[PDB]
Amino acid sequence: NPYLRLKVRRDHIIDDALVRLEMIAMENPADLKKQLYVEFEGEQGVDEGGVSKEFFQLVVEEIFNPDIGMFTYDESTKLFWFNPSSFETEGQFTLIGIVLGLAIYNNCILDVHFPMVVYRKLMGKKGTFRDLGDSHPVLYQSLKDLLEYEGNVEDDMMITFQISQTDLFGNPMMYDLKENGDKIPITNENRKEFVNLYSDYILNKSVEKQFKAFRRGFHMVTNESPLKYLFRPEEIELLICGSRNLDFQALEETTEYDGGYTRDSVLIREFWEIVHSFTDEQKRLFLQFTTGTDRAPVGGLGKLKMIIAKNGPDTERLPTSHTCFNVLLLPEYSSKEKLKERLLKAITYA
Amino acid sequence: NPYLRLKVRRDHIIDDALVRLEMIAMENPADLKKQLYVEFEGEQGVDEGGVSKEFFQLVVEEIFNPDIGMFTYDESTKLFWFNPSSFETEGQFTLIGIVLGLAIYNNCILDVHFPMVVYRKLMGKKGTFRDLGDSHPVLYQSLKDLLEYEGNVEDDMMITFQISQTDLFGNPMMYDLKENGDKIPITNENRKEFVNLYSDYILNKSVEKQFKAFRRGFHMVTNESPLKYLFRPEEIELLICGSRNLDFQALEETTEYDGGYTRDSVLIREFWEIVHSFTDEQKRLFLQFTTGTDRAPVGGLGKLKMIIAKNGPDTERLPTSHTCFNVLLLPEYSSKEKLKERLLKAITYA
Amino acid sequence: NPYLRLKVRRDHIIDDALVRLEMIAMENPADLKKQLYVEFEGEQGVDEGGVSKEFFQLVVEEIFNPDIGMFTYDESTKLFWFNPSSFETEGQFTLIGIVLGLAIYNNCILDVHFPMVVYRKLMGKKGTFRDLGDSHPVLYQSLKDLLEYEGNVEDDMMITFQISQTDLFGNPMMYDLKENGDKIPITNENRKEFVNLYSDYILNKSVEKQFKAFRRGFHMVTNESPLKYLFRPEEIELLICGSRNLDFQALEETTEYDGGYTRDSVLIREFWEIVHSFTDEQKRLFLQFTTGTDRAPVGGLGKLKMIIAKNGPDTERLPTSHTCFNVLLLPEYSSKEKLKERLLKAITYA
Repeated sequence: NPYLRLKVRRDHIIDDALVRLEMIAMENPADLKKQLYVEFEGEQGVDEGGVSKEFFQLVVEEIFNPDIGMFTYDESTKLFWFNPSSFETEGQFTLIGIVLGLAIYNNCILDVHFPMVVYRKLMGKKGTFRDLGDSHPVLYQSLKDLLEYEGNVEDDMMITFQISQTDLFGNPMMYDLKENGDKIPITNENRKEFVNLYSDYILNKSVEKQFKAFRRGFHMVTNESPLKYLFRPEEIELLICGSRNLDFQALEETTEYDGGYTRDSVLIREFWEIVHSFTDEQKRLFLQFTTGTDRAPVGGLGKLKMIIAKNGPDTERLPTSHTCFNVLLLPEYSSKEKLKERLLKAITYA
Repeated sequence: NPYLRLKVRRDHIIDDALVRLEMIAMENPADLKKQLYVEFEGEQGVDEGGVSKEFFQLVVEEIFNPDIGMFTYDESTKLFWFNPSSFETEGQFTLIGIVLGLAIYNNCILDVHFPMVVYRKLMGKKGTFRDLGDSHPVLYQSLKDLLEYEGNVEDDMMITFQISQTDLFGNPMMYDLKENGDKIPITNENRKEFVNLYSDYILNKSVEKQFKAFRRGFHMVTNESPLKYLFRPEEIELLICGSRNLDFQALEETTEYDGGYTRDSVLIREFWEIVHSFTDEQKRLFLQFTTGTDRAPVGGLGKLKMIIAKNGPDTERLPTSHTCFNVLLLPEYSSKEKLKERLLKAITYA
Repeated sequence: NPYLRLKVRRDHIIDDALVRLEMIAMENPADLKKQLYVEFEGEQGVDEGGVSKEFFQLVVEEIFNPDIGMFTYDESTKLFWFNPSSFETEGQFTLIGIVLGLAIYNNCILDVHFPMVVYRKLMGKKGTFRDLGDSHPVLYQSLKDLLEYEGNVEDDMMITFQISQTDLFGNPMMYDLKENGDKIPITNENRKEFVNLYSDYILNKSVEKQFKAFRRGFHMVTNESPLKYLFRPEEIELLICGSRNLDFQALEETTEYDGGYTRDSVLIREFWEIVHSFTDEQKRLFLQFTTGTDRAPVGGLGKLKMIIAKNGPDTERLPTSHTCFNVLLLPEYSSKEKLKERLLKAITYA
């Protein structure tokens, strides 16, 4: 009944994960929406959610890593987008999809960055011209200009229903967006149609396969859930990435201590005095630093169950952390001022 | 055919749009589920939501203008209720119905102010006594007083089940809440029945016509994904009016500049410093001055994609704005102190 | 019949509510799906939500009172758990179950503190080992330590599938987690099963009867309407217990007065200057003093519609309040220093 249970070995997380999830989904599709328990082969210690969280961080890291070539980063927008060229990776997309779902069912928030269109497509919708704004700003401006051109296309701008599709070392791939997209020039009359097709390409046709497998994954989990009724894509984004809540009161509550600290410690009582006087940008930095993100789960920061463990006597070492357990490793410094200097330099340098 | 597309001309908005949306119902009524694209006739410009937003603003403005007689404004609650008298308007209601629908699939929040009962009736519920508290303060007090009277009603009040519905000229038309209200005095025992019948008429019967229309319209652009998963009337009010989130950081992000401003600029930085140090009260006056409201869209303020453009050298002119584009025309003043002075006076003067 | 309507006399709330609800349940049970209208006998006075609120406070208070012995309190977590030995109380559990349900539709929050496991069980999900962590902190640690032990369970912890269950005055109750738990020693191979079964019994089998009644009561008010499909139980908790918003601006708007105090009054304006400064730790206390909790309903503090009534001329008493209506009886002090000094002592003394 309850209990999902995934046993995967680091080194093969993705393969192992996938394989198990495909069987479970085959046996009881519902088991995919239950309380997740991850276990790394050969490593003991009950998963209180921290393991499952590391499981998520790890999968997310491999997938968006350029190495595997599944997504492309936009230095500009700071968002990934499927790489149309990803080949023989149906399984990984199926997995990153499953994981996004599992992440929604366990109050776990991933640090993923897709353009609104990825969620919009996950809502069964087609990417359109307006959607081009976030995914491909550059391209969108051109189509915008072309659209808003006052002169006479054709004789001015000589373009057809053919478009380029390069690969790493150039080599465009003159794709026809329409039957004979060679001799059908773009006119102040085609442009409208040209743009909507150029847009349907890029956002949809261009990336099916990769995206088809991606949704299949998200759907093995989100099938039959309040997701079918969500309105805007931001709602799915909130479910996956978290809100921008900022309690800290509540975060202070539910904050446990290990290594001999306890709620009453000059170092702890000082920590909070400091943290609360923090500016929000600083509070969000601390969060990134101690957790995988700067956002909050469903219920707020208090649901993060942070742990401030001692990490040596006074020193100069910067406080470190384990973002999968939300554990702040804090060396018991001699002064509030030192704690403050050392904490700020630690989270701003991250 | 991406987009819904509404080609309408100012100086004939409500009609035209009603005529298109209607016809869009006479054919593949699916389109209503798509992404709205408004186009004012004559005017050339790609709708990136700014034209659409204006469509909404202008519409909402007329529909609630006393002139068109569809709604009445409660000077005190600053809310609007349906007008039992507006007949021959059973299409203009079906219109805001659509507009409210559309506004939910667009993260464009409206400037609609309905007493909770409207949303309650939309979720499919009957209006009751308690609802009068906001929709009819004064009426509610009278009925609350009737029920709470400690003396002997009948031996103290000359009222029966025949209540009046009065003109705009002082002419009353008797209306019987029950079989033969003329006789049949209200007693300490009927008063409840009386209050319940007087409330049912006024919140349900008296405006069945205009509401049903409003319901249909809302129903035309959202069907199937009802307010299922929305348990409180308040949840629907947010979808249409935004939350009271006030992120600002994030609003600072996503903010673009124009006319030579850029993220770096003494003025632009003095602005943020100022805006950030703004009391929440002020912060709300500014969203209202720059956007059509003090509320926030799904996803926080950052989704406003606000724009701040330079508007000539240090003047005395107070800044200005095009709410439908979230653009803040800011004169390149000669000082951070002058910016704050002119800005505040401008946001408080609107 | 607009409302549910529970006419009950104090001194007999649990009993009267139960009888009336048992009648409403028999006759058109529909009433169970209408907004609650409470009437304390012999106390004429429209229930504007105030009465309902008091009714909840009294019911929750009585039901979670150590006297009736239905729930047990954990002083570490400050949470309540079902008492497995709460024998002839099947009707009370239903009542408190019916309350939580109404809470879901009332923008009035119940200050009920349950381990997240309760709300998962309400969604028809069985509790799990991880779930204990909150309901049974110490038992959990044991089982965890049991599972993490690197030694040799048997010749180290000598234990079996027979656990010990006590009653008010010691005297365990050797419950067999398995067939003849007597002679099946827990080993490094059993413990997983031992721990599952132990976690199962406790959260599920152990409270079966009492929780079944509880769930039923909840179910009576929340039929079909998903709540069963929500992604996270915390979503059910929020609806019932409120979030942690702290608008105050907004709480200042919507705030009404009585007994002379008009929106404008040096004493009134002096009030907002004090509160608006304050610390959001004091602001949490103040909120706890005037209303039940420091949490806000759907929408924010503004929804609380707090009332500031003048409680006689300048005295030396501490301002007082009726939490059921979020009413702060404020004596018209001789300055804000009095005001500010009196209030601060009140909220930190009540």
